Amino acid sequence: GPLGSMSQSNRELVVDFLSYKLSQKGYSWSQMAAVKQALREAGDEFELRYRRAFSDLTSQLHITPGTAYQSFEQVVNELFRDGVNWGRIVAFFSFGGALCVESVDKEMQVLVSRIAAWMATYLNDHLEPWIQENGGWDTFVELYG
Amino acid sequence: GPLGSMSQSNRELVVDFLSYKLSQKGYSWSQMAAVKQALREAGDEFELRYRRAFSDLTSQLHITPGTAYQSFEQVVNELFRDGVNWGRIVAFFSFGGALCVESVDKEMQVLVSRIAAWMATYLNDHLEPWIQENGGWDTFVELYG
Ligand SMILES: O=C(NCc1ccccc1)c1csc(N/N=C2\CCCc3ccc(-c4ccc(OCCc5ccccc5)c(C(=O)O)n4)cc32)n1
Ligand SMILES: O=C(NCc1ccccc1)c1csc(N/N=C2\CCCc3ccc(-c4ccc(OCCc5ccccc5)c(C(=O)O)n4)cc32)n1
Repeated sequence: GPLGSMSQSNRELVVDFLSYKLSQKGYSWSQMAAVKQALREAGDEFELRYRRAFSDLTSQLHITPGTAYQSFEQVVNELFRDGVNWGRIVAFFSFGGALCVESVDKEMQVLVSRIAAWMATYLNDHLEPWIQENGGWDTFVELYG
Repeated sequence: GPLGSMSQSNRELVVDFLSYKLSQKGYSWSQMAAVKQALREAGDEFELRYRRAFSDLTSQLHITPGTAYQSFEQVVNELFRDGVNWGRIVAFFSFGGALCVESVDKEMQVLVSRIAAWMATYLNDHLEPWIQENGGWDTFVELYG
């Protein structure tokens, strides 16, 4: 009977579950599975204890369906003005999470896919060079896993 | 500089983090993000309290690099002999998790991708019809989320 793109969804569900079960037994599906878990935990710790010290970077953006990457990029550049470090990379993820929650709060969940694409562009273009210079994602997992 | 398939990895990392942050605020990235979290929790509860009651279905398989889907399918059919229900679908995921841990235990992590593909095939072919008949994944999330 008619399955649709649920077939691809079912493949990703299996991978998610198996990744979780391996991690519980001290194994890892992949480097990126280990990074996902370390980043979830690092973000929670940043938001709990450290984010209150900083100005609210989200006050700088009012994302609308007309907002372009360039506006996001100029604001995120403020986090990295005085250099990239792992803590500012964790703050960048937290920031994007807060933009997404704020967008859903304003009944504009349609913008979340845009914010995700912008974050991926900025990560690939601005941060991946520093990450590769500084021991790659394995170093992040060593520090925050 | 040279990025490679890390660009696609970086897109999936962003989605994973944003999904987590939305879920903490009572929002959801997607139906499948909600299913992933409910299935992780359902699997843990099955394994903690209910799996010990059943015979060890993994004793039925000795997966090698020569093992074919047909061998997996005949053993998983035993879980569903007396019908599909949500509990047996949770047990199917737990089963696959246990096969993966056992494969890594035997220094054959190369087989985990195979087990994942077999699980996706069996889910799409044998279980998705029942799932769609029984209110789809939303019903599962309602019961286990
Ligand atoms: O999510 C955000 N705002 C929304 C919000 C949420 C709740 C309540 C109100 C508003 C958010 C994320 S961000 C931010 N502003 N941060 C700025 C302002 C612009 C300039 C700036 C410049 C440097 C840094 C920064 C950030 C993190 C830093 O380190 C984190 C260390 C750590 C890692 C892992 C776990 C815990 C702690 C550092 C640093 O020490 O260098 N420096 C931060 C901002 N706002
Ligand atoms: O992972 C497994 N084995 C490896 C293992 C792990 C640890 C230790 C030793 C071996 C495993 C997963 S499975 C299984 N065997 N299960 C079988 C044997 C074959 C026949 C069979 C036939 C029906 C069912 C079954 C399974 C689940 C069931 O419901 C679960 C309800 C629930 C849901 C969500 C959270 C908690 C509980 C039911 C049922 O009540 O109908 N029936 C189960 C097996 N083995």
